[PDB]
Amino acid sequence: APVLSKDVADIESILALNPRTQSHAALHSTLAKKLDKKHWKRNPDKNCFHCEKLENNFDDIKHTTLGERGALREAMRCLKCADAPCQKSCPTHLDIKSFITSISNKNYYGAAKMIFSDNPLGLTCGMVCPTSDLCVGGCNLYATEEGSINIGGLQQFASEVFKAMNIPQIRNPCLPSQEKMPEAYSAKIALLGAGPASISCASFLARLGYSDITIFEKQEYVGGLSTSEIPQFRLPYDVVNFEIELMKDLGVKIICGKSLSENEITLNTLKEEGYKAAFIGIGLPEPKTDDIFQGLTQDQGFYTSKDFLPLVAKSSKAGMCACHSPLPSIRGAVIVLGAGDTAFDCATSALRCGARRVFLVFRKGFVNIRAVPEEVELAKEEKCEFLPFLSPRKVIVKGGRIVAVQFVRTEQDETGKWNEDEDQIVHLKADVVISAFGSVLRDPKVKEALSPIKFNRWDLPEVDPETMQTSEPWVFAGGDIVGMANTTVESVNDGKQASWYIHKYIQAQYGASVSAKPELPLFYTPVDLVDISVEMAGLKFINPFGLASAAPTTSSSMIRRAFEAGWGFALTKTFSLDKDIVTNVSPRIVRGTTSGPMYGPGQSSFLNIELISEKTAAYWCQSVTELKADFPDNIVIASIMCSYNKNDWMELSRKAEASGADALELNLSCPHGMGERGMGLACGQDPELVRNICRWVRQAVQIPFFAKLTPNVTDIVSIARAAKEGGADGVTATNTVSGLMGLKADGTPWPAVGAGKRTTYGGVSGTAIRPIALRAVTTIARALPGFPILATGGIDSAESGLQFLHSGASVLQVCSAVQNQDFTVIQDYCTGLKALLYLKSIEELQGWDGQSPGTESHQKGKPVPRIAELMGKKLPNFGPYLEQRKKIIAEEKMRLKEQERKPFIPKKPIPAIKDVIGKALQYLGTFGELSNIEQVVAVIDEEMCINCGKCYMTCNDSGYQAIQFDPETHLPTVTDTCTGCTLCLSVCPIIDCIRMVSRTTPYEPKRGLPLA
Amino acid sequence: APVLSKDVADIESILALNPRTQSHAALHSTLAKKLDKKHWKRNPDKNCFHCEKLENNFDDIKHTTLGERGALREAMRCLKCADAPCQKSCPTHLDIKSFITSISNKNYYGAAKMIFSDNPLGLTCGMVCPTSDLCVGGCNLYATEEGSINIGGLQQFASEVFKAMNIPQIRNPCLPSQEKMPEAYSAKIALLGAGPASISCASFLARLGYSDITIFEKQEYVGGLSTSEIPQFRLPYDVVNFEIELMKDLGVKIICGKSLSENEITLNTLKEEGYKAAFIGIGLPEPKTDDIFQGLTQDQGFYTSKDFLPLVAKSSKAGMCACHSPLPSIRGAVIVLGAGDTAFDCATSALRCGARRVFLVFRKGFVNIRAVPEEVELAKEEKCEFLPFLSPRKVIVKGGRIVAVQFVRTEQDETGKWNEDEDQIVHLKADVVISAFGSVLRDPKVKEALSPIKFNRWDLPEVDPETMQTSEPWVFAGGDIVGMANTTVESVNDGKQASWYIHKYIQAQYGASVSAKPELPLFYTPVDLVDISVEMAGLKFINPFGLASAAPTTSSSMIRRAFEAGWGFALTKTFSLDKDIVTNVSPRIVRGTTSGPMYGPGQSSFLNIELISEKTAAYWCQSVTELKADFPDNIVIASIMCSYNKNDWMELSRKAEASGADALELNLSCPHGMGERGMGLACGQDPELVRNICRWVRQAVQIPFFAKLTPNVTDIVSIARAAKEGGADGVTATNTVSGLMGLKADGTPWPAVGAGKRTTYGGVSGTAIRPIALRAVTTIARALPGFPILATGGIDSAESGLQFLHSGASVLQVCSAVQNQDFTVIQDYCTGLKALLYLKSIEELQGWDGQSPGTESHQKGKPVPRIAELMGKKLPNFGPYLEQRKKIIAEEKMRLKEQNAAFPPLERKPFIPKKPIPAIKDVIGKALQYLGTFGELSNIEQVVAVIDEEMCINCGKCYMTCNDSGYQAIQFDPETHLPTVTDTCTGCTLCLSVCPIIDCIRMVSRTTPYEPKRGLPLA
Ligand code: SF4
Repeated sequence: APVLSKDVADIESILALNPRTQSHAALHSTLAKKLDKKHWKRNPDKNCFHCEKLENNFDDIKHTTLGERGALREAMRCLKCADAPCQKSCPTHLDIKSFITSISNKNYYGAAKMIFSDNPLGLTCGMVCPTSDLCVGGCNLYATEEGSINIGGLQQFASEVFKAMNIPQIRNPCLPSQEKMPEAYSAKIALLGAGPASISCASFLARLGYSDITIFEKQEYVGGLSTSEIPQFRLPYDVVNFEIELMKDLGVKIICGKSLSENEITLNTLKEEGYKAAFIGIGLPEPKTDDIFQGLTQDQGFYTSKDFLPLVAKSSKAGMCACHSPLPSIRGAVIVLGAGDTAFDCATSALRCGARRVFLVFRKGFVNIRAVPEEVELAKEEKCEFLPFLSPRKVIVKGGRIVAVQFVRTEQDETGKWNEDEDQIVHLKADVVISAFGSVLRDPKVKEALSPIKFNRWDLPEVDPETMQTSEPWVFAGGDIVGMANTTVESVNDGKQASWYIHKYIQAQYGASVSAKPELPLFYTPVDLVDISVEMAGLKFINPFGLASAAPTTSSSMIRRAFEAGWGFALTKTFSLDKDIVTNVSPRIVRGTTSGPMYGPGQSSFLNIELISEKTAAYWCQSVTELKADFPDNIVIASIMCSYNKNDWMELSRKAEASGADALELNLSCPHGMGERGMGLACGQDPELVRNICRWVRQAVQIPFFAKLTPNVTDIVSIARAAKEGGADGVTATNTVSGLMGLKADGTPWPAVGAGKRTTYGGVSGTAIRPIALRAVTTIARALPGFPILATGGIDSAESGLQFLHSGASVLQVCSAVQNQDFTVIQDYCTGLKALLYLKSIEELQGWDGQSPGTESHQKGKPVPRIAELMGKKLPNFGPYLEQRKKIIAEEKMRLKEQERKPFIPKKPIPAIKDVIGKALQYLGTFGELSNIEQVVAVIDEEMCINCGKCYMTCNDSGYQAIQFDPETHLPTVTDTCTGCTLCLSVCPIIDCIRMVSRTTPYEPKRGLPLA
Repeated sequence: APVLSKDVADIESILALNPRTQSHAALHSTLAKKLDKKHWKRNPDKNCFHCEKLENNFDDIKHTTLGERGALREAMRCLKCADAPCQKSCPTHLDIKSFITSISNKNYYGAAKMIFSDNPLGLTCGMVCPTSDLCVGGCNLYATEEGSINIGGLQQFASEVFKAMNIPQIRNPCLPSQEKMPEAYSAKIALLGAGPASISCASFLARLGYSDITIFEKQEYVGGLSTSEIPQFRLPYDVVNFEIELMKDLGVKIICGKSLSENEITLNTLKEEGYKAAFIGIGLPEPKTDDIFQGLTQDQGFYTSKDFLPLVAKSSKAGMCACHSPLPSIRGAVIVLGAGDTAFDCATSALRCGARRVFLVFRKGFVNIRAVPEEVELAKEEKCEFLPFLSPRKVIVKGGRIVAVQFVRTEQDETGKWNEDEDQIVHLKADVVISAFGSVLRDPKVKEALSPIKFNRWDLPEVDPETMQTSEPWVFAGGDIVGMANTTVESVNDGKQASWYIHKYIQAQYGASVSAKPELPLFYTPVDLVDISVEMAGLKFINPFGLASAAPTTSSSMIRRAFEAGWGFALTKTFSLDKDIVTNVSPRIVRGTTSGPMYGPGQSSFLNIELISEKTAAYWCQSVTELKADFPDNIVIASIMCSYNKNDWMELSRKAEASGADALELNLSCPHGMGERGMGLACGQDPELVRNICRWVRQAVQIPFFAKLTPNVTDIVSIARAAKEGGADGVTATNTVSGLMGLKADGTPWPAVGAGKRTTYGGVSGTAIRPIALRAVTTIARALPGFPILATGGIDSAESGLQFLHSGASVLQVCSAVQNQDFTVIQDYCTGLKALLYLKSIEELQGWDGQSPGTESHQKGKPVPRIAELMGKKLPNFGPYLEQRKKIIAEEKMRLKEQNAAFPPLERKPFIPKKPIPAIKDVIGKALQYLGTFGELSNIEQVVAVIDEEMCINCGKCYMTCNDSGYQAIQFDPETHLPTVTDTCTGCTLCLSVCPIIDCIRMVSRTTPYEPKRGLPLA
């Protein structure tokens, strides 16, 4: 027989690139290396002076954009800090900790809800906020080598997913009905300008219940600068439209073609028409001009940022204007005057118009550029040239068009004063000139319409910085027009701030007062109306999430705070009779080593050698009475433990019952410590003992009680059944897994107690034991149908919680997830579960896995271009191949240059918790019930691949050597020797890059040698 | 009574900053926000035009420097790619995949060994390589939002730890003894210039066995440009000294004060003195000059990069020159001409000398700067000004001092040609001028000493690009002198490339030939001599690592490659008699969800519903015969399974024994599939059945055999004991844990088989089950002392392997770690175990935890300054506090400058084992002494948490865990965000467990009387 233990020529060939440790140092001349380097190049070449062509290319260029894979990693990395400095550094005070936590838990709805609650333009800001100067600038992770969290990108991702869900906004469900609202709320309100500031202000007013809000916009388009000037390649117009419609869901009206101006709309005309309040958010409508450009027109090649950017926007933003205008024909050398952030958008936009070269010329130095670094970077990588210390003086015109610009050198002296030497003239060539000197409010017709409000020295309407109120009580202003805000988020905040005092003003005009403490409503949608209550063993839970008997329930004061946060129920730490009082050792709770040396947020497990509660039964019983008195709707379950003694169990259970506990939990599963005292596992591993203890309790009390089972047994069903036979109303599955978390290199354990550095087997908790808990819950559910199960073991999100519900559990206990964070996670779990149930009724989102959209082919989270000349060309994203892709993409843009949002409606009833419990059991069975004829094979999407070769290595040393890994393109190809083991898909770093599909060829197992 | 379920005022107060979900939108005016922002500011202010004072500040400014915490995260993130593009993009071809894998496995020694094997200046390069234009430029992770891997920083970290280990280099232990080396190896070899190129060349020649190698260096210092010009704030001189000493460990000699010149050393004098070969690595010793600077001196304020940088270096690098060197007094405006990478080091160095302002003036545009971006950024963040399109023409001097420089405008025409308008003159003020136009070789006395080698039109010695050989057969050249290399790493490669052909040349001169395939030796140290063999049940294992019976052993051809890679032993996939032939389903192996939505490298677990081998017993038995025939020293264990039938077990075991297997493994633990056919989990949970099966096998065969136990039982010791009573020679602990990995939101499972999307309980493997496996191994070891244990369950490194050895196991089976990577991990496991055993004999490194140094107070991996005026000042690293810290640090630098206290020497000495290196047999079971009952633990030796404020990153996680999961014992300052553990601490240890900074929080003995809180008094 051939040499069986040896690879034939063909396999040896397929394994050519499989890693093998070298026995000697490598030998490759410096010349050979220089010639080989360019083939694998991924990033920009520092020696390349050009860059691809960007004409008519408006694809997203943001470095912060994230796909799901990337967002999940970055969200998990976030420390989710207390009193977070990032939130303090956010103009709209977004609870960054909460929304990022929701993202890491895959609860995109909850994340978006939190974002929009404080920022009505959440998506826009996620995309355009100059974070390095705001939230990200204060991020604690800046103190790590990996750096600060990409907050903007994460905000953008959650908001994008929400937008894709097509869920509308609704008024707070707690507000009185429309007709029951006081008369004051029907007061006519007017807002001028449809920009971030007015959109924000009108949104909050609408949240408060005002039913007659109207925004008067001068232009035919809405959104202000977010629409008219911010480039499409930074902020898609589609985003603006999304946020505008969300506002309209609250009844806000918008009327375009209406301007604030003398003989148009004025404060007087509004007052005479009955309007009770007005908000001014018209921004700075005019370009800051300069003498030297007088008479210059566009025909000659001159523009101000106010002239240029809107032209590019109208041409590149579909939906902005009814008319499809041409892209400004910019050819030759372009000069952008100024170093502000607007100048850089002019420079980058110029390139899209066909500019051959773009020069940014400013009167100060490089160090004086005050534009956000991230913005400056975009212009720099697109090869814009920078010319410092030059002040414009003349725009030389010859032939009816600009041919150059004359400058004069500038310089700083000692005192730090700037001088411009008039003798040193500079001649710069240029076919087009764009001034980006800023914007202002000059139009006398407009200023006049604001009479008689007071203006300050800046020639801008004066307002109280806290109330946003002008000299005229009923008139407020905010945004660019006030001159303080420098960003979209600050403008949104101005409108937000104003909304509260406009509310206060209006209510007072009707003789009504408002709360002393500001109460702007949060953001709501129909998802928030979803009922997640559940009944079990005769008990009613407002939600299925509760605190397990553990460290988070060390004290009853903590349970009170958990209930105040919103937890449906809670277990007391396990307590006992005075004679069984315990004393803990220290250290006793350590982090898991189950997922490597990863510290901080999201520990994959914990190990503890803690005993039951150190507090007395008297303390616990009095505490339960207090808790039930103050929180009658929150379920309190008393966890108790006794040795194998009938009188003790009856005494303690009755004492607990008399205190008012809704139910009891019998701790028959402590994996350490209590066992030596004749309790815990010893009693919980023997069906007979479990049965008798339950009988003793059943006979002692009338309230329901549940037996908490240990997973450390051969057959957990036998003890679950014993509990049922004994009279238990259900079982809690499960307690911690017995284990040893590890040793230091010197052999000592952790935890290590005392000078002797001793330890004992502890209990493992967390996500690392979830597979064990899920198996336990499902086996019990299948064996004892209908028998109440309280799940516990690795529940850290609505998503994982739903898994246990589907597995047969009715309620969900949590410990480790709280130890990893805090009690506020309940907000995430509830909004998350509501969203998951809501989405099950949306027919158009059935291709989604929970809150996750179906993964689309992408690279760096950005969708891959669907150009015919690119598909199936084996062009990886590196080296000469990358160069070809760019050439094809640019070509496509030139070719293209040559050529309604509706909410989804539930088409079926939203399921209730009772409708989903146990629905997964139908898929579970024996191995024999699985089909061995319906085989699958792996198929790789070459467009999503990042060429790492992990699929290849896993199949080579852990599989069937079925993958070909190209030595030039580093692209893998699954051949037909694939057996569908699925390991390659399991190790792939790109989510859904590899998928398992039905095998079309006949499957035949490899026997190595024929059978007889 | 008081309301027990309520927090008293004091606690409510301590909980002030504890997170609580808001019921309404927040309200904070834009003005209020603007005023609050600066208090929490971490990064540079885009509105601030001046960077803190840097006079005499030579602290590390590299953004790529990593501490252990950061290195482990970045190493774990690396994809560890096949045929890695980063390696292809590295001039020395470092096996980046391997060394980063070693780092993620905490095997810093193995990482360093791999690095130095291909690059003798591994640490230097890690710190200075312009990676964006090299290795990192080709990193696949560039295609992800998080970006490319910080390869240089990881290389630097591993190399730094190795440096701290103070382990010397030794010649390959396989080379013949010195006296038995052929005469050819005693040939006198000479190298000119002690720079990267010569150091590399001499190192490899020494590795090959040459015993008479001498480097002649012109200056009194060694290291070349790494020493004389690269700033101390980018490359500490002691890094250079470290690498020089490693080279000297191989006998290489260095003689300073000897120059290659017409007056001293020439090719002719060397030839007449008997030298058989020479390597020229003198670089480009002279500055590129320009007529307009004729006559200008330092006194007036003029310097070339060649004049300036060496002065700053001699003054800031302790150990470079023994004499005292005054820091160049540079005050006023400084002009650096040029935009090359040297210009930027001149600019940043000028600031350290006292420059008030530094301007970089270049004749082309910003887009034309060809210096690596990372270098440009350093100058930019330190506020250096940039002036483009300006070409120097005249230097104005008054009072014997420079006062200005005259330039002329430049620009490109439509043809791409550069022009300089002579009419547009520019007057720029300046007190100091530094030209950084490059370097060259012009000295006729030096060029003459190279006669008669041929020079090319670049006026540089001509060499064959592949052999590095000049027109004179015995003379080779490399590095800057050749004009191709632009980096330290390329210069190192030039010397590396030349060493092989110099070797070939010399051998040929003695009538000997060399292998057709280049065989430059790897890097070796005494650690490599450590014996990691072990004996168990009469079997001899060359190393304790082996492949578990699993996917990695699906085919015997895979086992062959694993043995070729170096694995000590391997198990065949479990096989059975023909009548019990199985057929797998698909999908059947999925990634674990045990550590969240983290994909790619290092999955924390896998779940499988795979059955035993689909290949026949005939295939397996023939395969074992073949494997044992070709690898007699590698242990092969045949895994077999039968239903509860005596004849079957005896038939199969005998068939396996006859094939030549060293031993057998009885699979009595498959947690799924086989149970239905009456095997695996069925028979392995009952002590009686286990005992009988072992008895049947014991009487059927004579070779040793082990029972593979399942962890899915109440008492694993009962099964293990049953196996021992049945005659088993040992047990394998353990097989996979029974579980369900999860469901999709629609309720369907994964894996899901068929259109019905069905599944069944599978087996969990990987690090997620290690706690269960460790417990199993320790409990069996304590109950049955001396009984052989083969460990399996989450072993993915030498470190984790050592934990199982310490727990009682003799050998280590691996599966998931290979599924997560490949067979080469064996190299990491072996070097790692050798290092861990070696370190146990080094007395001066007892404060280390294995290969991990004790954690020093740091921020971003950089040691915190020990200035008195900073300690205990509650100055966090943000906002106005950060401003204060910088002010204090700058003052300290000025204070240290006034001292002119000639820097202390530098004597590097190797640590010597002061006790025998333990063998595997000496560590087995050594951890059992610390294990016991809960009652054996002391409840009087309590501890409390103590936080090092200097390492804290102010996240408040310790605060939040103690609040909602602890005892509300931590105060979190609302202004500094600094936590303080109070006396109410109970030492639960949760805060330390969730802290993101390794060792920021430590548990220390409680000094106050500990008293449990009862809530209510006892009666
Ligand atoms: S050891 Fe425990 S009681 Fe002490 S400050 Fe840390 S979480 Fe709180």
